[PDB]
Amino acid sequence: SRRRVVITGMGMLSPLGLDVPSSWEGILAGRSGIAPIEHMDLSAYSTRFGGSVKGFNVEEYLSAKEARKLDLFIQYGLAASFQAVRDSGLEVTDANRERIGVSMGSGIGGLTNIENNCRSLFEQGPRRISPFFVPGSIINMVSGFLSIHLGLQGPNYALTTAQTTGTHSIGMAARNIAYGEADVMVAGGSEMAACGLGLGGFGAARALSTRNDEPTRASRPWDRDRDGFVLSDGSGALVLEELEHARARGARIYAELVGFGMSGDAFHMTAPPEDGAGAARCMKNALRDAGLDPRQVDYINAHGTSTPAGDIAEIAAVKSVFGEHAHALSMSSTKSMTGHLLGAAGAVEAIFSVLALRDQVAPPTINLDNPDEGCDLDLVAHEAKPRKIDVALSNSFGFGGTNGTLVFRRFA
Amino acid sequence: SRRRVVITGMGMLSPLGLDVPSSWEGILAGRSGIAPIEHMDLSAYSTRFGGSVKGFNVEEYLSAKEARKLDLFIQYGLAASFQAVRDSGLEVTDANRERIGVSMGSGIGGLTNIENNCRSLFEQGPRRISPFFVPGSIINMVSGFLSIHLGLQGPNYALTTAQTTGTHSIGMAARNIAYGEADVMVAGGSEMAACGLGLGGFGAARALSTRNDEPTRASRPWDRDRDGFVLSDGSGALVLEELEHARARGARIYAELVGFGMSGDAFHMTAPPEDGAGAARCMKNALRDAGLDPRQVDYINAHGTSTPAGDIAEIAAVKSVFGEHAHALSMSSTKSMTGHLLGAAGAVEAIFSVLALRDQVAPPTINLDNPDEGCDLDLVAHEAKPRKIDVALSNSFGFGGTNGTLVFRRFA
Ligand SMILES: C[C@H]1CCO[C@@H]1C(=O)Nc1cnns1
Repeated sequence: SRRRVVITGMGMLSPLGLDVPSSWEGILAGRSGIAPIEHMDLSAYSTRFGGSVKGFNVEEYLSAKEARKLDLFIQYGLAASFQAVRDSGLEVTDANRERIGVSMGSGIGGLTNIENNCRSLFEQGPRRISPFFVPGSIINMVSGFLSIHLGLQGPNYALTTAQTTGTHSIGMAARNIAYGEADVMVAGGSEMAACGLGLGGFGAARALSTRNDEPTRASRPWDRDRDGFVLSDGSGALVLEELEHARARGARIYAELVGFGMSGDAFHMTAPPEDGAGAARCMKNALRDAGLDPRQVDYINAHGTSTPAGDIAEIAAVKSVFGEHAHALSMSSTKSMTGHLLGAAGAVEAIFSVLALRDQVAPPTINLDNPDEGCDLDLVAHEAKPRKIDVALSNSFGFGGTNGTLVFRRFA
Repeated sequence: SRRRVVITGMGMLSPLGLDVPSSWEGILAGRSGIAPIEHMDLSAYSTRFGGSVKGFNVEEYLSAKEARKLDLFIQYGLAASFQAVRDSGLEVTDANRERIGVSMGSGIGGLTNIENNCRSLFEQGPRRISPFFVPGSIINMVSGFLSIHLGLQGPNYALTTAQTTGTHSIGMAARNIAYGEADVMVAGGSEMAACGLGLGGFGAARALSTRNDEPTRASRPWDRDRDGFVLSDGSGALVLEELEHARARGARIYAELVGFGMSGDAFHMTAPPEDGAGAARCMKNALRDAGLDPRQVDYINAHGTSTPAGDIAEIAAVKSVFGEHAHALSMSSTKSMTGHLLGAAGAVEAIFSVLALRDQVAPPTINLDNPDEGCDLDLVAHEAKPRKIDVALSNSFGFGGTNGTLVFRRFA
């Protein structure tokens, strides 16, 4: 048998806010976090906008000295992680520290740090590379530094599954608890790839919206005028906890994590198949994992990146999985507002899925002015929709055809 | 309920050979794969040698047209995975493709590729970044590309836990099979961090041996004259298989994976604790997971990186875990010959640990001329030691204080 896993703590940096409640306020108001990128000459780039974290103050979390050693993606990961642990009320002791672990991931990791040390290397040679280059850039250092700061001796690892990282991180952390490898996990992801290499690299593949005249309208999932995703920065962290452990200490429980699904498309390196067969197997895997019938699903936080082939694939996959219930559930893309946080996308979207359960509201898909051919589901166009939500899904479909689905249910 | 997991296939690129048997012959004969690096000018660097993969032909596996788009770490990952799958005898069909997944990891991933595209961005501009920069560089694309070429639709993911990556990838893939998430997994890791940023960054931290005048003698685990690790490239892949699934198809079984441990040190970003307390916790978890008396352990493939603090920490951990039996078992570091493959270290060493079981021989620790203070165990100095091996343990320890132990035993 399996132990039940609940959410007792959440943390976030997003383009909408420096914590969960500010971010969630933005989401329910349909506000965009997308804007031209500042303090960076993007003259030579086809995309000049994205979702930046605005007014982040790392000294709320770290000494200036410890922050100087760590890539922005690590700083953002630690910020969400510290918020989430604080939010949980959890007290680490010698009696429980071996039962508390971390799985914070990233899709792309330390590009900004890699960029600046490349500058040093090419200009002045290798003796100007920072001593903290490696440990300050590698993806497992959010898990590493958090475990050191809080004395966490439980399973300590990091996933990197591109745009699926946060969803897989939360899911596999839930498995650790369910099968008794840990009582508590801090799970999620962080990302900061709005450097030249990120904007340039995605730009070279012509994957990015180039709607530079109206950045806030760039991200328009399922709209006929969409022209690729918007690159965004930030982090999500959840405190995952065994139910009896949560009840014994009187924790506030936001919701229950009931289901986790994984699948591989085995199709293309960057493009999903048109019928979304892989996303369909992954959602079916997640519902079977949760012992739920597709009919019980009320809300889906779509991957919904605003790529032509991705958006249409997800519709095909929802209609395939849900049949005559596909129109009854509400499905929205909060990427319409946040843009695509890549490896942190699944983390902040799991948090939005949990908050949809708490507040009984489907977040909007903003900019959905002209649904495309066969995009005829309840996509929650323009404005938030209060409704009954007992069961919420969060999907992530990333490069390499790697898919994740989380299933959350109301707890009472 | 928890299923048993066996090894039915292995594959490798190492500094000692372009497959497993050629690499293993090198291990048993005490041959070094460490040499001055030829693929770049290192005159400005304080370390000018490492374990290069010699004479690698990507056209044994992939079209030149596809290989051109991929970092060497992905090429090396695919080579090893392809070897392991062929070696397994497994045939992928519509009946089983949903039950076969892949977990191939990396510590750093496509650093060469990111550096070269960084040079294009800085010298010319963003218009010269390869359209293949992202899918050709990010860590999850070994798993991605492998699933696309073989049609693997099972769990598809990648770990990045620095020098522990290979051990964690193999352990967590076993858990997937153990718990019914898959019946087959291709798991391990790949690394190619020998670019300017890699040799420069580890150099900046003064973590590397600078024995440039005698590179084959640089890697000297537990030797009093050791001065840091030797940086090495390559890949290890194993096919992990549910036992009854293996029995049902008449698979050749190399050995059984009976134990997996993880722990965090929660000590330091980069230094291990002198007492090996996190390594001891990790091995004890692994031995309890295997249902073993620690006196059943015959052979340990140590992390044994040839750092002053790392090597002594391991002795202390082994003495704390095994007490008087610490004097009866054999422990060696194959990093004495291969150098440190970082994220691939745990993958190649898991394979050496299985071959130690097949051939009943402890590989040597070469260059152990003057064992250091307290390094008084059977460290198999100089020469391979034929001996009874029923149970073999493989340890990895990484930046972030992240620990992994694998336990293998002979299968009857
Ligand atoms: C000893 C190894 C390497 C050369 O031949 C063997 C092999 O498996 N080759 C493969 C090619 N494609 N898939 S496997």
